Parts: sequence; C-alpha cells; structure tokens
Amino acid sequence: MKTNYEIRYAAHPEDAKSYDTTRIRRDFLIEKIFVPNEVNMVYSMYDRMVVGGALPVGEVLTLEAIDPLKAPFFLTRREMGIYNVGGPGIVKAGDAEFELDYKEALYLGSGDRVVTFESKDAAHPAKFYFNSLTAHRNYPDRKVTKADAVVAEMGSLEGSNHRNINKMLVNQVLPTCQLQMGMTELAPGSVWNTMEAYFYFEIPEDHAICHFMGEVGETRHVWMKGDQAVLSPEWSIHSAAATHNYTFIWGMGGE
Amino acid sequence: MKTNYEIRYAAHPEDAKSYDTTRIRRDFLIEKIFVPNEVNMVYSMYDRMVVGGALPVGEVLTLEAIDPLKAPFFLTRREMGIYNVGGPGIVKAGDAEFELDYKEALYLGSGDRVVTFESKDAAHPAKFYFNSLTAHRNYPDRKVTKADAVVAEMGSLEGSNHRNINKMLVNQVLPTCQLQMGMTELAPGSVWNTRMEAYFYFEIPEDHAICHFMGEVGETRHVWMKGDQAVLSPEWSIHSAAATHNYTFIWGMGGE
Repeated sequence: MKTNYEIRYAAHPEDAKSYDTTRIRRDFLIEKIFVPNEVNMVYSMYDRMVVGGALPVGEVLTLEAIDPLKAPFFLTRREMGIYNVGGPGIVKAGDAEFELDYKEALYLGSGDRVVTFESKDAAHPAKFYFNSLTAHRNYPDRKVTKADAVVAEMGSLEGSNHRNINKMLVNQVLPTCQLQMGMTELAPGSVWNTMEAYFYFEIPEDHAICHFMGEVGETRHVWMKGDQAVLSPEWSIHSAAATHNYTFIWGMGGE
Repeated sequence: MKTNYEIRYAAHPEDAKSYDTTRIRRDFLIEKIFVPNEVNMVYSMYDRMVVGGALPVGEVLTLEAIDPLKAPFFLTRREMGIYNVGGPGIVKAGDAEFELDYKEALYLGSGDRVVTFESKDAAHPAKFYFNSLTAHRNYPDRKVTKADAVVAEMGSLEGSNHRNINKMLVNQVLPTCQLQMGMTELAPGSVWNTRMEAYFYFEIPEDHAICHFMGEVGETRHVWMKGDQAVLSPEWSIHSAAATHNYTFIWGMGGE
C-alpha cells in the first residue's frame, strides 16, 4: 500500500500558448495512474478536481486523506465517481459494499467513511479510475452501469467518429453536488471524438491518441497511451484522434 | 494570365520548436494553389522544390521562368511532375502535347521548352498541381496513369488508414534525376495518411479538414488544412496526417 499525489496549478490561456511539448506533458498529461498496490492522484487547481487510479494486486488499498484535503477522511466533504476498467473488483465505503466489473461505475457521497479498493482475483486485477470534487452536502451512493445510462449515438463511418455516449453519473440519472461523469465508446474504424478530465482505454498498447487542447486558432496537442488521463481547462478545446478506436471516460465539475 | 511566386526559406528544428500557429501556417502551409488564370508557385529552400498550381479558365497559361530560376526557361535545368486534379486538360511542352484527365500525371524532363496549361472546357476547368526539382540531365517525358502505377494496398479499417498507394512518377516506372511523386487514396472511413516532402490534399468535402502533423519526434505540432492546399515537410519533420473525412493526397520528394 502506498499513496502518491501531486498538486498541479491552473494556467492562463495567454501563457499556455507558449508551452513546449515537455511543459504540456508535465502540466496536463497524467501518465502514472495504475501501479500495483498504489493509489496515484493528481490534485488539480482547476476546480480542485482529484484525478486518480488504484490497482489492487493481492492487497486491499485504502483511499487516504491526502494533505491538501485538510480532512480526516477523503470523502469528509467530497464526492467521487469511480469506474472499473480492469478485472472484477469490490469498493467498500463504511459498511456499504459494491461489486464493480469492467466498465461499471459508482458514485460515493460525502461522509466520514473509510473507502477501500480490492480485486476479486490478483491475476485479473481491478483498475479503478476516479474523479473527485468538493461536496458541501451528502447525496446517496449509487452503482451505475451502461444499463442505467442515457445513451446517445453520434457520428458516422464517413467522419470516422461513430460512437455511443453513455451518460452515467449525470444529473438525469442521480443527484450529485457538482461531479458529472460518463463513458464514450468509438465504433471499430472510428478514431475521432468530435474543466474536464479525459481518460482513454480499451486501445491496444502499440496505438496512440492525439488529444487536442488550446484555444481555437492556436491549437496544440499531446500524444497519449491507453490508461492515461489528461486535464482539459475551461478555456481549452478537447478533441481527440487516435490511431485505433478506443473508449474514454469524461468527468467535470464547477459551473 | 498572371504568375505569382514567393521564396520560402528553410528552418532549423531548434528554431521551429518556438514557432506559434501563425508562423507555422505562414512558412509551411500553401493555401492558395488554384486561382482562375493564375499560376501560383512556392520556391522552397528545402531542396529547391517548386510547388505550384495552374487553373486555366478560358485562357492558355504559360509556365514562366521566375527570377529565382535564373534561366531562360522554367525547365532549362529542371524536371517536373504534373497531376491534373480537375476536369480534362492539355499540357504542351515544346511540340509535345499531352492530354491529362482527372488523377493522371505527367513527367517533363529538362530542356529549353515552353510549357503551357489549358482546359478543354472552361466550365469544367483543369487543375494542374506540380512539383519541380533541379535536373542535371534530360530524361524522356512520360504520361503515367493509375493503370501504369506500381500499386500497393496498405492499412486497414481498424487503423482508419486503409489506402492504395499509387507509385506513379517513381524509379520503378521511369527514370528521373531526383523527383519522385505518387498519389495515395484513402478508403471511406479511413483518415490517416501513414527527406523533404510536399503533400497536397484533395477529393475531400469543403466542410472537412486535414490535421497535418509536423515537427521532430517528441516535439510535434500540427497545421489545419483544407482541400486543394499543400504543405512542406522538412527532412527533420514527421509527416503523418489525420483528416475528418477520407481524401486523396499527392506526395513529391527529391534529395538523397
């Protein structure tokens, strides 16, 4: 068991236009999400979003109240949405207990509760990706699958952007303070996705995603792999083109 | 008829990494290729490649020996590859005469000859796109169509890069000094295109765009392009591209 976190500052669009590739990767790209028996987190000064991953491999991992939360429990005054993008797993929060398989999601509300992550089989570990935002009041926990989602079909073969948007941890489904999350699945041969955090997965290891950012007319990009996330500022665009189809999770807060 | 040209200098990758979007567009993108009864040309200090277009609309257009050539004729000490990407047209070079329809190509060798471009019907004008490099000896002219091409099918549905590479003005088909050119046609639903190279994109709807990548590996940039535009790709630069729709592109290269 080990928790790593880092704080990342927000930025001005006028300054970001001069960033080089190294600077863009340092500030926006999150490369180290899943490491065996680690919980790895980025605390973003864009709306105080925490983006993280937990990878239990023969251990139960605890969600620790990192220093910048200034709270005895991670969810003391926070809410979070969790997706499993690996093998079957279990999330516990206080005495509540949820089974999550591949591509299933879970909202947890505020409260002084111990949160733990575990895999049913260490040979096929759970990969828990999560976003978290502040929460000034509790709302009930809910497990949410694609079955409970508002689905929207978009794009076409011609435009290489045929995809299903699964709106899951959204206002139409369940109450939350500010966190909204969903999952969008590109059809075979579609590669375009025509503050927000984007996490990409279900893409082979030899392929890549070009994630776009910056202001219109001054666009930049960052090259990403599966199981990596990116912070997309309020002032930034957020298109992506990969070298193969993929799925991605999106999350957002604020106003 | 009017001829416009501009000279564009080469760049060091160390300097290019600080270019903003405006500077990248200015130096690397060739936005204005086809204008009625103009020949528009760029002379690049990357291998002294000339990239240009000629759009004859009720006029016969002459290929002029622009000043940076310092020669009595454009082809005095040069060779060129022409593609027609519009309606039927005719290229004359000296007393030689070549009919070019859509997606047909033509190599002209060096020599003191007048070259002209014309459309058969002004209502359906020919769109002549060309690349030219220096040539220290003559090689015979030749028209080359897809039927003459060394064709290689590449990619797949899954990689959105299913394409036919038509290697047309290449060493396997005909001798040239250094110029080689070909045409790659992406399948419906495929958008990815893969020394100094020039890329020209077409057969894509007006409302769609090509995102052309450039820069060193680990320091990449991009430029958004439209159909009937070209881009110069330095020897130190990557050259992949992803469009929002399928397309065809012509490629030309020289050097070593």
